Amino acid sequence: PNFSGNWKIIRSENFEELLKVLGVNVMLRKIAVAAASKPAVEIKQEGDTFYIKTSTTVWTTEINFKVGEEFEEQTVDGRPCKSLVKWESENKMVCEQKLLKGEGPKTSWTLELTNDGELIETMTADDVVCTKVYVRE
Ligand SMILES: *C/C=C(C)/C=C/C1=C(C)CCCC1(C)C
Repeated sequence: PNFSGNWKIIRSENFEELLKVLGVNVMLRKIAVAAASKPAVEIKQEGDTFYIKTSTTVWTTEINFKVGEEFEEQTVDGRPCKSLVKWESENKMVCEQKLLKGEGPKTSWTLELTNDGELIETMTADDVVCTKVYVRE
């Protein structure tokens, strides 16, 4: 039950479809699904506190959060939001998001550490669920 690691993605499903629901430019949608754009994910967890760094070819972003305390981040398409993470079970957390301005699809994400050492991420926009799977490196 410690999410800490350097995680490499091995499986993705429905990501392009998620970006389409979010209104992302098709130009970026095709780029985003390219093997080149795969995100490296670094997580450091201590207690209820999480540090997560995501890196791609030209972008690196960091978020810090504590379970139960509201924080600000961005939706997958980059719109600022307020987020609140809570546990669903011993090994899975769930985050609900609220836009800071304007309106758009209802977005959320989950992270789950399996008993076989994989990290499963889901990201949802309205009715579309994208699922990603990572392993430690
Ligand atoms: C599965 C998630 C991605 C491929 C994300 C890609 C990505 C970032 C993580 C940062 C913004 C650029 C973009 C390539 C969309």
